[PDB]
Amino acid sequence: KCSLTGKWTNDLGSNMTIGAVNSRGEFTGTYTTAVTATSNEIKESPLHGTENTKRTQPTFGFTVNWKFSESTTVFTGQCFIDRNGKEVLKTMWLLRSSVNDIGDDWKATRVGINIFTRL
Amino acid sequence: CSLTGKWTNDLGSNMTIGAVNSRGEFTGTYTTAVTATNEIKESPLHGTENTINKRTQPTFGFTVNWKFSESTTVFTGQCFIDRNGKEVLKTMWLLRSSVNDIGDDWKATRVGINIFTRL
Amino acid sequence: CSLTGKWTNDLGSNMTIGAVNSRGEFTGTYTTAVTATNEIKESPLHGTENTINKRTQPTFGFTVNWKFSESTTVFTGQCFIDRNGKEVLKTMWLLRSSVNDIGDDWKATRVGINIFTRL
Amino acid sequence: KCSLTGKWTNDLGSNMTIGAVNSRGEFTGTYTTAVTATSNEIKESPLHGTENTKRTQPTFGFTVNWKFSESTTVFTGQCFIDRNGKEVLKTMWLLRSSVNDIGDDWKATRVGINIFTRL
Repeated sequence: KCSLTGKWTNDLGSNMTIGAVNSRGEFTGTYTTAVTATSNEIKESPLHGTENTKRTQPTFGFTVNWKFSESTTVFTGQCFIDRNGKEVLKTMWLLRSSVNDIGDDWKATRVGINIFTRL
Repeated sequence: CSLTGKWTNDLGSNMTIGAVNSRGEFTGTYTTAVTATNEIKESPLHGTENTINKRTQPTFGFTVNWKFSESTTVFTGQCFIDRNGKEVLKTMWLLRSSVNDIGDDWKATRVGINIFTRL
Repeated sequence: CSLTGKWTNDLGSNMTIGAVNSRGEFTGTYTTAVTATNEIKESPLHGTENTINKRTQPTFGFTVNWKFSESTTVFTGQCFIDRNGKEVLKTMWLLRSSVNDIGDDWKATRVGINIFTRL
Repeated sequence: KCSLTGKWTNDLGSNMTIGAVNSRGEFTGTYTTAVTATSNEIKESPLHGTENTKRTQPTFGFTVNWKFSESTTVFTGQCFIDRNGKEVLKTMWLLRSSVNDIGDDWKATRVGINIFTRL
């Protein structure tokens, strides 16, 4: 029992809202980040993702298409039943900044973790 | 530069992305040539291209849901136009493996790079 | 804040760094509590703290050479001073596995996070 | 036969010079980067690392303590005999930028690849 639908808050402070997961595992939702590496308005954004499909703790993966910037973030993790019986999503992401030349690409990728809980 | 078409990366793996809808969203299929070794196979991958500020070289992020075995991959990158007037997808990914328990999570994620071109 | 002392991270693993020489360099031992599963064990790790601009919270980078099995790890992070006036090592790492051939390289690196404190 | 000593050039354009590797696998050298994510003088710097120790293609790991900035980079990879009989070092690195608060840590880590050859 680890539905992906719902509202979740992360260690960095953000909030993530996911909808009803279908049969092929997909889903959609909004993701208000609580942190920014830019100078723009922290404006909400939609995230698209899929979750494997029969174990209780399935690994998923989604893309959050930010609205206030030319960037994308990709999280990938697994739904765990944190010992007592509370769900906990541990994930990792790659923050893709945008450049102008096919040269300054390396300085474009950032990596970090993120633990989500049911806010 | 658009993620519509048949793409092959540097590992020998192909991938086709059908039409990138109004909003951003897009679908396709992925045929890898490697693995952590069951059988190779296609799987469905869905993504999203970042429109905002109507570029020609935007960042994108798609999730490949490996059917065989409980994996996922996520690719994050930018649609380029390398100086040969051709196209080039420069991206890094994260391969999440399904792990037995919450406390064996530290070892589930793998990081690497891939570069898709056209065929 | 200095990398001198006995440190334990969030995985149950300890680590001790002897004296950080004039230049930067420093040595120590690492005792993990996990693995990709031979036996657990200590191994020697050497690092380097970045002096330039004489800070108190500088970045560092040390390489743990896993003797048992042909691995490596590398940790990159910053010596912090979290608001409890205590210390905190916030770092991410890369675990490289020895692979049979050049063309099976894409799957050798793993990415994750660790946070060492004091004892 | 894959000695680590010597001068190597990387895909990004940089040059790396490594010295004599000892018995415990360690080594030292300079590393002139050919790219910078800052506004400083691209000034040379020393890198410290170790290499496992009996296979022909051993995996290593080193830290490059940059001189023109409060930062550290950590590479980790493996020495491969590129088919014909030329050595080739494939590696990955984590570029650790420095922050001021134990909060803005996530925006601090960058990841990317790097292939070295005997310039």
